[PDB]
Amino acid sequence: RPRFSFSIAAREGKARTGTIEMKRGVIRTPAFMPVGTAATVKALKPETVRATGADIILGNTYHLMLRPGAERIAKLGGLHSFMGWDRPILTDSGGYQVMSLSSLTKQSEEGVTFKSHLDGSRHMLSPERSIEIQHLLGSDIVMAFDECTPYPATPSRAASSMERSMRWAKRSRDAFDSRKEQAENAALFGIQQGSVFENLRQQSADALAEIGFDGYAVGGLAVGEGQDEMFRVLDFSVPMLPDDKPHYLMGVGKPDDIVGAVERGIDMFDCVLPTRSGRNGQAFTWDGPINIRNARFSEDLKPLDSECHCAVCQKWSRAYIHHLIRAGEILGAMLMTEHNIAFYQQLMQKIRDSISEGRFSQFAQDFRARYFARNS
RNA sequence: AGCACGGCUUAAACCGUGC
Ligand SMILES: Nc1nc2cc[nH]c2c(=O)[nH]1
Ligand SMILES: [Zn+2]
Repeated sequence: RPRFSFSIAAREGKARTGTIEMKRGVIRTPAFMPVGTAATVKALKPETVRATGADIILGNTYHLMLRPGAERIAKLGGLHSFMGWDRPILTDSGGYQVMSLSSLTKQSEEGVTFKSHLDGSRHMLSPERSIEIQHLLGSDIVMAFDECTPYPATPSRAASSMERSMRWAKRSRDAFDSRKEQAENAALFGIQQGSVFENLRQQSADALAEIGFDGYAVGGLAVGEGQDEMFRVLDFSVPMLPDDKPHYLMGVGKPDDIVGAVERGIDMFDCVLPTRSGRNGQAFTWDGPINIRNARFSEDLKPLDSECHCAVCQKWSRAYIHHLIRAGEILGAMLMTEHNIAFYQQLMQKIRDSISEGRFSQFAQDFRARYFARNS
């Protein structure tokens, strides 16, 4: 079985569908990877996650590092064994926390010093350390250590941040390659930065391509610049990346975001939207989002979504789920999440099939229509 | 507490607005 083999089977405009073959499994693309930060996809058993259609879930480096600890998971047999998910797992470097936890952070050329957001203890997360942790966890797709540049950002900050990241990228590549045990079984992705300035984006892309990575991700987006700006940056950023390699857009969920991103060449997505919203009561459907807490659902026997093939939608009504979330019942979170994730998978199935039939561009158009119409 | 809603792009079974 191959280590990492990306193959495009169909194309349409910038969009394309295919698969990534890895030792632990195959990953159909475009793909959506559910987020399982602390060694768990919130409120779901691994089998449930797999049931929705996911081929790969994602774990977080910074968080697992703190709890239950990298070395400890390594000792317990690795992340896969630990949480009960044997298919490929992608671990994020922690470069996202560098931003979301800025307040508790202290940056330096060596790496970023984090103050445990739960222990107060100090921790040095350098490119090398980030890669060692990912090795200890035994992830299949390793992410380079980077700094998800905050937004807005002056061309100056965005440039220094990006350049330090590219240097961090090289260090990551070296850390990865130092362990043959790792380099022979995992895959390494680099992350492109540069905020919303294309000259910077190009520059970052070139550094990345020079070092050489199994896959290239685009970071720094969906961080407050809005969909218009995002799609605009993607317009020129994705083409700067190696066409024969997979393109990964980090932290991007929200039905229409994904569809547009795919129209621009993205192959992979990861986002907390479906799981967090599921927990808060927000369900995603072919007719836009719907807040199940709303009064109009107290006696609505219909399922969350009319088309949805998901297990929740085959059995329970909006009325039951309404009651649940309102009551504070955990089953409520469970049901909501399973649905949002199966829907995200069904949406990905659709996006893949349309590209195969050469009628994706259309599918996108019909999608927004119905979605933004909100007749659920 | 509760009600009517909103937000969410893992320090979030959360946070906010109005009664
Ligand atoms: N490492 C990393 N993770 C994420 C997640 C979302 N955006 C980013 C990013 O720019 N870098
Ligand atoms: Zn469903």
